[PDB]
Parts: sequence; C-alpha cells; structure tokens
Amino acid sequence: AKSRIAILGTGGTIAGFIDSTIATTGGAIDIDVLIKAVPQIRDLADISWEQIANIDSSNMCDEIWLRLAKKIAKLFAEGIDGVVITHGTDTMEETAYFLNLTIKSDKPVVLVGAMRPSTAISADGPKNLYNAVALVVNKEAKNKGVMVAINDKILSARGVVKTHSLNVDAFSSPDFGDLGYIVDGKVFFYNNVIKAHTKNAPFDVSKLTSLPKVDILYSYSNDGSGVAAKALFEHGTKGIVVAGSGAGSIHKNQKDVLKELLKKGLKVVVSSRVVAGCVAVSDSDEKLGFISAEDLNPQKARVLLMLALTKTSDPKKIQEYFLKY
Amino acid sequence: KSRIAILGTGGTIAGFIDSTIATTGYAAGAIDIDVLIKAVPQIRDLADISWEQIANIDSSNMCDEIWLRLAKKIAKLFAEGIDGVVITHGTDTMEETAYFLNLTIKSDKPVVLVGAMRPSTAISADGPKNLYNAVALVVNKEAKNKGVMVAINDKILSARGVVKTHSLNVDAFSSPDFGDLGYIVDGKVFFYNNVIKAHTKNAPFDVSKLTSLPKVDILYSYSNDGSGVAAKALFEHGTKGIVVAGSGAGSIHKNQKDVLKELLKKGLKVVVSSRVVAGCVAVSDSDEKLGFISAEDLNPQKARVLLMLALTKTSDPKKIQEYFLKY
Amino acid sequence: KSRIAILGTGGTIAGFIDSTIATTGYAAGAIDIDVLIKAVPQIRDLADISWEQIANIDSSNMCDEIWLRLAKKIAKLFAEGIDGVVITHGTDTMEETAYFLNLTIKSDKPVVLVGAMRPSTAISADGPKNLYNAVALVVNKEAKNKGVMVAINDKILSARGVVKTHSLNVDAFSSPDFGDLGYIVDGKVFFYNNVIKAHTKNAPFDVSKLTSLPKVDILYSYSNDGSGVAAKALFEHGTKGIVVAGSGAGSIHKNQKDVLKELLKKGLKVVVSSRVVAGCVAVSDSDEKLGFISAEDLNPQKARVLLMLALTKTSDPKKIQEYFLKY
Amino acid sequence: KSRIAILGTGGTIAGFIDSTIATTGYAAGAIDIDVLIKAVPQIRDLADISWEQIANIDSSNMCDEIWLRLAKKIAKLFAEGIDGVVITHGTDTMEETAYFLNLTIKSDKPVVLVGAMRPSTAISADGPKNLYNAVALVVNKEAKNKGVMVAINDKILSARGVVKTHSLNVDAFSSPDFGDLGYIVDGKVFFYNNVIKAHTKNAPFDVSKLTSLPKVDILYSYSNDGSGVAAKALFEHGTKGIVVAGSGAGSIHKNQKDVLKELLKKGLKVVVSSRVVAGCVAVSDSDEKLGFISAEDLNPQKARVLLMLALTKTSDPKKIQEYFLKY
Repeated sequence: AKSRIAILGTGGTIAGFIDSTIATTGGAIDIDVLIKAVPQIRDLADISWEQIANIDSSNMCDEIWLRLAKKIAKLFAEGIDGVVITHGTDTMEETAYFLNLTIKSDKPVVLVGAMRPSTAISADGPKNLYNAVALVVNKEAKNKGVMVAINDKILSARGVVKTHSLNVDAFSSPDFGDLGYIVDGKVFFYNNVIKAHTKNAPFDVSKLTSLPKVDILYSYSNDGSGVAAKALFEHGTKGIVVAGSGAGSIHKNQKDVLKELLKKGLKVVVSSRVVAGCVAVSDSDEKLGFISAEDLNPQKARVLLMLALTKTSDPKKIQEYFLKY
Repeated sequence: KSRIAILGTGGTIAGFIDSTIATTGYAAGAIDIDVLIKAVPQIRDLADISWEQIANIDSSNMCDEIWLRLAKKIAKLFAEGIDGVVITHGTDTMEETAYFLNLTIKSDKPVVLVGAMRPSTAISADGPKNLYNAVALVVNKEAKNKGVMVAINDKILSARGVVKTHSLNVDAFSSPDFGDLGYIVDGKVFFYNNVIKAHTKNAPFDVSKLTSLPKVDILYSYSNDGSGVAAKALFEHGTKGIVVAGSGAGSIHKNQKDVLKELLKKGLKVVVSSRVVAGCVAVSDSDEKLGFISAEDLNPQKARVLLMLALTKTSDPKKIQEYFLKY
Repeated sequence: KSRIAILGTGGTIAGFIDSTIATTGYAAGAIDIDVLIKAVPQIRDLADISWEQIANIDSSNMCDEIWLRLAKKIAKLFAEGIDGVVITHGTDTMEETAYFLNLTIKSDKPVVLVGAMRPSTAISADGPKNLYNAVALVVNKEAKNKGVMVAINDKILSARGVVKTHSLNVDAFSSPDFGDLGYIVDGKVFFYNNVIKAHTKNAPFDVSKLTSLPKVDILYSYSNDGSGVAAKALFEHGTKGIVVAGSGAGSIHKNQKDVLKELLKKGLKVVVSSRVVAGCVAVSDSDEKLGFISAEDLNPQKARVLLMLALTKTSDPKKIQEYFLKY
Repeated sequence: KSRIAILGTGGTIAGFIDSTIATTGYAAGAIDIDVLIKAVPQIRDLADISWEQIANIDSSNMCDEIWLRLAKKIAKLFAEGIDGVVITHGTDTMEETAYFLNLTIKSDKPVVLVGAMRPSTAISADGPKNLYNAVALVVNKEAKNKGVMVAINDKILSARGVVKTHSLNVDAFSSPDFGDLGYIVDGKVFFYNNVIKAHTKNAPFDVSKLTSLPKVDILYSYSNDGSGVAAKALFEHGTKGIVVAGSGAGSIHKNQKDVLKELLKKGLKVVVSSRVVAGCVAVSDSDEKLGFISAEDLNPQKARVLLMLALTKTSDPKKIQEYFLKY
C-alpha cells in the first residue's frame, strides 16, 4: 500500500509557461498537467494536491507562510505521510527555514522548484518533481528537518541558499553542504543537520494571523541607509536585519542611527552580504543590543528574528535563539 | 629596481589586538604602512619602495572622499615616474574600491589592492606573505594593462570580477562569474586570463575635477518586502539612484517595485541587481522601457559604483544601460 | 546564416534506454546524429546546418584514430567554406578530445564540443538545450579566435581549462584553474575572458600526415605505492612517455619514483601531473635535471595530450618542458 | 583538564627551507614534533599535552607499516587514559591515513589529523594556527563520537568525506560530496553536521594483530587506455586488488577493461572508482555479476583503503560491495 503524499502548490517557474521554448525568464499551469509529464510519480505514492498560492515567489508574503504551516499540520493529523511544496526558486530558502521552525511533525516536508518554465526545452521541473516525491516516501526521510530537493541534491532548510541566479544548478549550502543526493529516485543521505528543528523548535504560529514586522537594510561604502532605518522605524518596523560588509560590519553612517534606534526599542540583527562564513559582533555592541545572526544570511535571519519576536522582546534571549536554531 | 609606491588606507593587514589567538575583535588601521613593510624586508629586494598613509580606517567606513583622494594621488604618482602602485586596504569593501579605481585611473601601469583576513599580530598572520606577493605582482613585466587587480591568498583577481565570498576564511575572495586572472607561487606570477571588460585608459569616466559623487544607495528584496517605505525616504532625502538587491535574477517584490515605479516617474534612476552571488539578472523589455536598468552580473555594491560614475556623464537610462553592458 | 557543420561522435547525448526516469544504465551512441537535430527545430533557424557521423561510440573508449580523423575532417571542412563546427561528444573524455583539437586545428573558426549528462530519452534531458546553445555559440560573431571550446550547462569553457568535476550532475564541467570563458542565456552569448595560453593557429603541432601518435600512458601515486612494477612493464611494452598523477603538487612515492629514475636513464619521458583537481605541480631543480618534466596545472589525461604531441617534434625533456610552459 | 596526545608523522608542517619566502622545495619532516608544540605556548592552556614522534617523513612516502603502528598506538593510548589525539601529518596523503584510522580505531574519543601547506619556516606559515585549532577541537565537549576528523584552515572535515582539492593553496581541503562538519573560530568550535556513514566502533575492521596489509594498487583510465599491460604486471607480482580511476562515473576504456575481466576470472578483486573529484560511480548489474565493485563516491586512493581492509575479512565481491555501501 502506497504512502499518501500531498503536493501544496504556491506558484513558481515550475508551474509557469512562456510562449517561447528557448525562453526561461518571466502565465500559469495546472498541477495535474505537471504530473502528466511524470506519470510514474503516481507509482511512488497516492497523490493528492491543493493550491495554497499561485505567485512568483519574489512576491511571497507572511500570510502564505501562516497558511502553509497550519495546512501541513492539519494534513499530517489526517494521516498524510509526507508533503511536497511546489515553490518558486527566488524565496524558496526563506519559506523553507520558516516551515522548519514551525512544523512539529517528524514527517517529510520537501520544497521543490525549477529554473526553467515547463515549456522550455530541457525543462528541469519534471525530474525535480519526480525526485521530490521519491524523497518524501523514502523510509530514511523522517526527522531530517524541512528540506529542499533540486537538481538531484538534498539541502537542509537551515543551510540552503540560492547561489546562482540563472543556472539549473542554483542551490547550495554555503556553510553546511548537502544532506544528500538523489540518483534516479534513489535517495542517499550523507549528513544529519545538527541544528534543532521542527518538534524541537519552540515556535507556535497556530494562533497567529500576522507576524512582527521585520525589514532588511544593506551596508556599503558611503552608506546612506541611516535615512532608511529611521523611516522604517517610524512606519512600524519592529526589527531590522542588516546585511553588513565582511563579517557583519555596519558602516558608521548607518550604525550611529541604529544605535539611536536601539535605545527606542528597535531590535537589530547583524547579518552579512557575504555568502559564506559567520558574522562577528563585539562584546561592546552586544551590550547595546546588537544580535549576531551567526552564519544566517539576511533573508533567513529575518525569518528567525520574526519568530523570536512572537515569544520575547529581550535581545539576550533572541541571541540564544540565533545560537541554537 | 623599479619604483613602486605603497599606499595605506588602513584595514586588517594593519590591525592590532593584544591576543595572538584572536582574529575577530581587533582594531583595523592600528599600524603604519611603514611598519608592515619592515616586517617583510624582502619586498625591498623586489623594488624601490616608497610609501604613504592616505588614511587609516576600517574599510566598512569607506566613503567617496577617500576614493576621490586615492584616484588623484595615483594619477599624480604615475605622472611623476612611479612604475606601479600597491594599496593596502581592509577586506570588507576592497571589491568596491577596486572597481572604482578600475574605471577612473588613466594608466596601464599596475594597480594592486591587498589585504589580510587576520590582524598583523595574529598567529599565522595573513598579511606578510600577501604584501610580499602584491609587490611581486606589481613589479612583474606582464602586469601592465591588466586593469586594476586584487591580489590576495596567492590568487590574482580582476577588479571587475572580484567579490568577497567568505567572511572569516583566509581564502576569502573569488570571481564568482569571471574566474581568476592568475596565480602567485612564491613571488612568481602566472596569468591565465585576460579580462575583456574595458578598463583604465578605455573607461570614459573622469573624476579629477570632482569633489563629490552622485548619491546612490542600496535596497534589498525579500518575502513581505517593506523596502517601499525606505525607497521613498531615500528619494526624499536626495538619493539620486537606488540599486536593488533583487531576489533570483533581479526580481523585486511587488510592494517595493510599485514604489520604485512611482519614483522612476519622478526622476530616480533604478538599477536592478541581485542578492544572489553568481549569475546575471534579467529585466523584461517592459521594465526597461519604464527605466529599470540591468546590473547584469555586478552585485549591488559594485553596481552602485558603476551607476554613480554613469551619473557623472549622463542622465539617460538608455545610456546608463549601455555602460552596464560594457564596463 | 553561418554554414555550420555538426559532427556526431556518439556519447550520452545520443544515448538511449527504455525507462524515461533512468539515467545510469543507458546505451551511449544508440541514436543517429541527425535525429537529435530534428528534435531542436529552433536550431535550423540559427544557421545553415549540415552533419555527418564520424563515429557513434562511448567516449570512455576514445582513441587516437578518432582524434586524427576528427582533426583532419575539420581541417577539410574549414577549407570548404564551413564557418564553424559543433562536436557532439560523450562527457567522459571530452576534455581530452577538446585539448587535442585545440592544439591541432589550424583555423581561427569556432569549434565547440557539446554533450549531455542525461540520455536523450530521459525526462528533463539536458541534451537539446545544450545542443541549441552550442549552435548559438558557433554562430556568434564573437566566437572567433577563442580557441576550441566546450559548451555545456550554459557555461562556455576553454579547452585548456576544462575538466569534468562531477560524474552525475548536469552541472558536470568547470575550469578549476582558469574559470569560464563565458555564459549563455537564452541563445545569447556573453564572454568574460580570453584565455592567454596559445592555441590553434599558434600551436606548432601538425598531425595531417600522421596515422598514429606516440604511446603515452598514465600512472597514479598513493600511499605504499606499488606502481614501480607498472612503470617497468609499460616501458617494456613500447611506452614512450608516462604521465604520473602525483599526490599534492606532483609528489611521487619513493617506490615508483626510484623506478621512474632508472627508466629516465633509458629513454622514457616522464611528466609530473597531479591527482588533485586544482592547482599547479612543483618539480624541483634537481628532479628536472634528471629529466622530470612539470605538467604545471594540466591534469593527467590532458597532460597526456601535450606530451604525446610534444613527442611528434622532439624527445628533449628541456624542450617538452618549454611546450608545457606555453600551451 | 583533558589529556591530549600529539603524534608526529612529519609533513610540511614540520618542513624546513632556508628561505622565509619560499614555500616549495623544502624538506618535509625536518622538525621534531616537540619544537612545533613549544612554538605555540597557548596550546598548554587547552590541555595536558604529551607527544610522541611516530615517524618524520614526507607524506607522499606514506606506507602500510606506519598506518598499522598509528592505529595500534592510538588504541593503546586511549585505553591508558588519553582523552584525545592529534596527528601532525603531511597533506599529500592525509585523506588516506585519515580514512584508514576512521575504519580501524574502536573508540569514540576525538582523533584529529592536521597539517600545513607552508613550511614551518615560511612567512605567514599556517602550521601554528592549524595546530592550535586542532587541539581546541579535540578538547571540545562536542568532539566525541564524530568519527575521525581532519581540521585544517579553520574547517572541520570528516575522514569519510575529506579530499585534497588544491595542490598549492592554504585552503587545500574540502569534501566534494559530504561538505564540511563544522568550522573553528579562534579555538571556538562550531559543529553543523553528523556524518551518517558508520565509523570507528561500528566498523568491523580489526588490525590489532596485523603486521601487513593486502596488496591493493591503483590504475587510471583515459583515451586509448594502455593500462592492461600494467594490470597484468601488477597481478603477477602479487597485487590482490586493483582500484581503477575510471572516466566519468566509473567508465573504463575497453582496452584495460577487457584485461580486467580476464583478471577477474583469475581471482583479482576489482574496484571501480573515478578520476572525477565529485559524484558517485555507476556499475551495471552485468558488470557487478562479473565481480566489478562500485567505489560509490570514494576516490581511488580512499577506495584503496577500504578494499584493503575488506580483504582482511573476505574475498567475496558481494561482501566487499556491501562494505562500500556502508562505510
């Protein structure tokens, strides 16, 4: 008897179509039509599906994250064995980490997308979907954390980052490297991610309708973002993640303003515009409230800071979260 | 020997900390250029070495004024006989300073930026061998007309390609898209590639009579993007151009892009870049008509450099786009 | 409309197998080359296309015969007005063929090798896109005098730099030392570098009158190395040169190297390559007097090509070594 | 305070050369392990340090006897109260030694190999920070039961995954397939992963009574492969098993492969690996039935380690294959 797998659609290039077949950059397609490109998918599982959203992932929003988390918990309660989320590549890393911190089950939750529309020549979407379904039914897939499966690689939510903007091979874990690899429906695990997740993460969004407002600024030569920070704070921003230079260096023009705003209750997380590595926040700045995002990139750091702000307002406790999840 | 000028701007290669184990909580620009040089007597074999402190800052606090100062200083040095220049520089914004110099210096003579990931006081300090190698490169015969170069961790990277890609590791820089110009083995230089993007004498930007640059700032895009609030305030406070670190190949969340569209109609230039480390962005023909400019493969901070310089020549988005394709 | 010839050599791109999901157990070289073309209709829009099956084998079983023929057939074509050549090839030894042709083709006209990691019958087969991009490349006005190239997974790699660095992934090729020549997006060719190492017209190798090449074999170095016994046997059976894949930067275990030393004295040519994927090998001054030749950054199989061709002109280690510094 | 044994085997980390600039040509294995320890004082604050010199050699000359000696010494020290071990080792075959230990040490206590790419005496020598980090690691509470490790250049890599991927750079090691276990920041350890493949206690190999190991050699596949000759010679002179560095996903050119088939019928064990740095090998059912064994993702030299230990238990290809799927 087959595993019951549910596919939740959110949109994305994987379910898109463009008029040309050579053209990759950008209407919409039905998921039933996706499955007919990989019929044998129905051999791996008894497949049910629902539409959670239909967007370009670049347009992701909190509401979608909330629904997804609540939907997944509901289906797992009804004996769904695993979930595949068709998603766009642009913000897949963001959605992945969110669900990784909000879903209590040990059951497989896999995000999958494609770099080429369904009508392109050499479309990578069919194989990816196949592998994703093959991954969620595999017996070793429990307790791994939320995962991304693209281009035959299995990536952990906690580590996954988009590292090429155009190439079919678009994803990576710049600091952890892959959980494993897939060779024609055959799953091979290399690692277990140590960072605590799912049932072992203390975030409960079942009752929430919105999330604390967190936004993102950048740092550079002649930084003029001080202006942007004040304006964000005056418009309800509860938290700011800064993409610092090197290991979390924030240009003084901007840093003076953030210092002011710390004393007024803004939470400030220091992240980095650099793809690999960890940030360093001095003991001095930590005392002021600056929170280190460790190795978490700016958009992922935003995810954890938001969820942290549903529980506490104390920068010391928030820092504890960033050290653990 | 050939006449080589080493200019200090500060950085970690000149950084200090009382502990020998530590490499993370130091003060950048704590050491004079002329002290770093005595720590590596051998560089005096390679050339007639002279030096000068242009600044002693943490590169994260870089600013236009130093850039302008540095381009003028280098012009003057070359015009009075100096054969090549090494710049010691923090790593954080090194990629920015290099690309600016790549497009503003009118000589074929070698300009090399160098730095360290570890403070000069540290165990297995980074800086010494890096300075040695930088001097060896700038004295090499094949080093002319290469464009501005970053020489670090034995690798030779082009101004136009170089990006800091690790925040802690000694092997911290690469050319995500272009790939290294060359490699350095014990002072010996090997080139692999010619960079093809026009540079130096062939880049049309002149900063010699300028005391300021057009204001360009950077914004980011992500789920539930709120940068819209930010874009309007930057624009209201004199920001002339915005570089957006889009998701994917330069996608901008609808909340921010709507506002960008408003501000385009009011004279703001917008360059679309990417928060993604390698690859090019794509901008649709219709957004291009609106005035969105493709950063191509340049990242946000480097895209800002080119846009800034483009505003000293033109206001026409069409032509700014031609620059982004060429330089 | 350029006149472009596509030469079918075989490989996985012409691969077949019963299952659509399958990728490992296919039959490379089952599908005739003209079939593959009809499958990408947009191709005939880019050029006036012609084709011919030079061979339909597994690139695993590549040989000198095929290389000699292939280089002659291309010589012919470019003298009959053909503007560029695309070579569909298995992925396994594409890097060897590419480097050979790069040193043996006397034209400046584009020669692009292309292959696939998935058999033409698999879902999400990469072959058709790859074949499209290779035709786009060869037809491009800027593809002149670039060297022999490899066009696969949207990347454009030079023959002198290309190596397979993944055995299963469609992202299978890179240049661990030079880095990409350029990129392709949607038929559009973008060039980032020109490789400086001389090639084609400027390589002194002529194979037009050769029906065979000097015998050159490859050995590996490792802990408790037992290869000495292999070196002797090879030598006794006509081997004219041996390329060694040393550990690190060309270190050869004392057990093998001692044998290699006796053999040097009896006429054997020895080239020191490496088993490490990136970097350069370092041969000491005294090893080089013995006759050890450094491969520099060439990997073993690619180093084999240069040593082999080298032996059509000389047997002086001092001059082969110069060939390794230049090509 | 934990008791830590530092075992010296030589390597570049104990290398010496007259020049402070030069980084090639030195004599590896020149400095006593105690001198290297006394060079970094702070190490004494991390733990109660003892040291023994096991050998002082160039690691390209590693052999079975040193391996057996190491394995036994570690087992002994662990049973007599040592909390962790650090082995200073040459970088050339560090993969090999590391993986041997991974399969033969029946304890959960940390074992860490460390080395350097620059001789002790060179400027910006890496050795000292590497030795410090390695001690900090073996002392970390989280370091238990992680499998044998390589710590170098601030990275922590598992024996099962570690491979030397650059021949000259200080950043010389990675895990093409498994990635990194963690990172060190000034003796501050951060773990990211647990490797899943069985190691140490859960590995069934016992070399406690061995004075010798089964003879396993390595060959290479390439265009016009002539390795058949070397294979016959190796077999006849005593080789029990050969690993082949095949092209792409373990493809072996027909010339060598037909000879191996003949050798399979004579009791040769054949393991199929790849010259390709990342990815996993593919063997057909038909070939497996003849007795070809897939090395999976194990490179030639590390596959040799496992084939060799397997041969101490069984000569059954079916059984050896199960080992390659598990360890």
